[PDB]
Amino acid sequence: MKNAFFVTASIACGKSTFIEIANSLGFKSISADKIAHKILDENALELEKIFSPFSLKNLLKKEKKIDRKILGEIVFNNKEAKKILENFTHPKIRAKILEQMQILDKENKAFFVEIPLFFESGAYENLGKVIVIYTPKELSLKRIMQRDKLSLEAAKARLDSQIDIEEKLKKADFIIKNTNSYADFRQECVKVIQEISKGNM
Amino acid sequence: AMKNAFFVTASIACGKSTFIEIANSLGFKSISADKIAHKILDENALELEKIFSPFSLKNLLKKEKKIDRKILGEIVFNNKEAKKILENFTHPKIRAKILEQMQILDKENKAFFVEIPLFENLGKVIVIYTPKELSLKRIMQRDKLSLEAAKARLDSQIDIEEKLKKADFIIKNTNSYADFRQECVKVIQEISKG
Amino acid sequence: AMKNAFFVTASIACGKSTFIEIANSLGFKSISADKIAHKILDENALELEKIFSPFSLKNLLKKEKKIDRKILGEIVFNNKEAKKILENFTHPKIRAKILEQMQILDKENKAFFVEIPLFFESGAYENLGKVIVIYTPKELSLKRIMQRDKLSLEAAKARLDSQIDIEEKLKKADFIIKNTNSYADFRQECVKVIQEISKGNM
Amino acid sequence: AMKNAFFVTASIACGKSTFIEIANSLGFKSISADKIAHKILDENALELEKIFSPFSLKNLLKKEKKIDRKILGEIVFNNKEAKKILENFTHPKIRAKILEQMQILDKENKAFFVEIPLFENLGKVIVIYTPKELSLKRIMQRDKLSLEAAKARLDSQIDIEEKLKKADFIIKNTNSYADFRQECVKVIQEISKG
Repeated sequence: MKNAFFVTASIACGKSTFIEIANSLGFKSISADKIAHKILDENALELEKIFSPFSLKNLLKKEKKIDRKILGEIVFNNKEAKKILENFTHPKIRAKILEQMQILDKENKAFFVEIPLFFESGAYENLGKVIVIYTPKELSLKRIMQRDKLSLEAAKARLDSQIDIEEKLKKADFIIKNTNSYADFRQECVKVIQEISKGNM
Repeated sequence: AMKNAFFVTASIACGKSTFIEIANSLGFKSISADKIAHKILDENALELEKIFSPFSLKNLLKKEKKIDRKILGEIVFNNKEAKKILENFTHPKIRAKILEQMQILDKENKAFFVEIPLFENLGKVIVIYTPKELSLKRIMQRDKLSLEAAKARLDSQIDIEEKLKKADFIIKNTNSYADFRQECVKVIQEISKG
Repeated sequence: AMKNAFFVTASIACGKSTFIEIANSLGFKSISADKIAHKILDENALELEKIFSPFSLKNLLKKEKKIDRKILGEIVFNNKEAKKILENFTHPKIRAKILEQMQILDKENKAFFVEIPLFFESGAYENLGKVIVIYTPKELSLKRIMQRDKLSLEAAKARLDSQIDIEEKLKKADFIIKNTNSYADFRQECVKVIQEISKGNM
Repeated sequence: AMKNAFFVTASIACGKSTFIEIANSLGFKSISADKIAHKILDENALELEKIFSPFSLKNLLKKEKKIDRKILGEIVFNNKEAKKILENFTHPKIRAKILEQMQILDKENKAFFVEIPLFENLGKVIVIYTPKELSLKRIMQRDKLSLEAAKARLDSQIDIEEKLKKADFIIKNTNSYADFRQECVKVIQEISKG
């Protein structure tokens, strides 16, 4: 598809701000996150059957709404549980996303799919062009311990993620740098959408 | 080995917990991997807020610096990197905590029971056993599951069968609950004389 | 992207090599993924010695800028860090050399076959061309594997898991050649498909 | 739990082997993860050929029904599935033998050294330390590695650094070999009485 523009981001707030802006300028946005969530609610009753032997704490919260707090404990506690939920959810997530992305490509106006950087349900780099809002960060262990004031284990944790973020840029189509002030980052999203808006991208 | 340590594994969840509750009610101490993990997350709540606050636009602390396990589960759900980053931070701490806790209890010269993490030469083994045709087809059609989901479940079933081999005690989690309950006490009684 | 490219992969090794023996005889070009892979280790023999020598007291280099593949495999089997480095070292080199030799034969405008191990690593090759899986169905029953194949629980588990994974991989094949019956019958089928391809009919 | 168990881990491989050699010459036994694994492979050669014969046209067994470890690396190299199957089958048996062995030597009431597997609240920790500017940038240029490769290396470096915190013996891997050796012997004498 041709009007498909994923928007993902090294920091979660970049993701959303660009989405706030594209919206006002008369463009439409799908939220991969809202979709995934929607999935868990529509299959409540099968989810309870599948996951209930894993706990005594009931999975259904009310009238066919799934207890997410409980489900996330179950998968965190239980590697079998974790693989079953993954495989149960991937096809459904993939399928819904891909459904709505054909609803709008045909509508022939550029559209944006807002999606977390390491979202699992497929390899979406095929479907459209990817926009990654990247904030480059220090990859030095010591400087993060001193900066954000952390133990080694927590700095390890933070550093491994920033290193894994930078790798993902090899998969991007458009990178918007986000190293300067809020209002300044803002205009750059504005500029980009415009270029998309006249077939320049 | 480690003298008084007993690991409990069950085919179904509610077997385990029935055993461990009964053992508790008869004065025996137990360690819960799930509960260890839970305290680890609160014990590290602030660290986690900084590691994981760029992933979401929601506050990861709920009130009085405790961690929101709803939100952490959301940030983690369907995210390869957040799963990995959390696992790698927490799993080490969980392992150590367990081992630390095993050693203490062992020094009290009374049998105690460790619920094996679902994230052993070290002690003796009790498996709470519920027979099952170890069959991918049965699992798929009974439980209504895909191919790879069923294999996850099947591999857990095979893991228990493996343990049946050198189990020091096997407790059949039969169709009669009340029976199975008294199958537990007799084991615990036999454990207590040694 | 390439029209003349066919991946040949198999649920068991002889399935793949027979379809290739027959494809060659019928005059079509094949490249081997594992051969290309093996040659990457030798072309980068000096750099690998530097990177991996700190994991062993032994020598990686066997003779004249050649890699002792026995030792290197012991290193990566014994060391998680070595394994990841090797994977990241080789993957892009394998990927560009495979994609080097497939753009040669695609413009050469005759059908060709990339022999490849079913779970090969160095990229997602499904998007480059068409995938031919030679499949031999199996009973996904633990107990029937211990009997027939005379194995312990543990080894049966391994065998069963791999079979399950194999079936998973078909969800991404374009063309599945069954392989349940005799040798002879399997060979005929290869020829029927290679022909159907030969006409550009497939 | 095991009073006599000492775990050795080093920043570079040769620090670890020097120290173990010196400890072996002074009469202290040692457990090699790498050797245990080696023995598991030969122990299970028959089953391994049956698991792995569908991956390769080659013979996986040598004369004297020994495993062919060249051929098994060829089948596993760049094959995600063969790796997983091999790791899943062997790793448990390796871990069990490590502990089975640890427990036997600890009954001899003599200090012994466990070479930590590179594929620890059960004993004491000896870290054989070679300081390093724990920087990804330095690792990529000093070692000629890409982003993810240097990451794997860096991560290993941080794991050594995590164990500096509570280690019982830290031995600097100086720039003199000779003295580093002397650093080893004092430690081992230190350990020999207490």
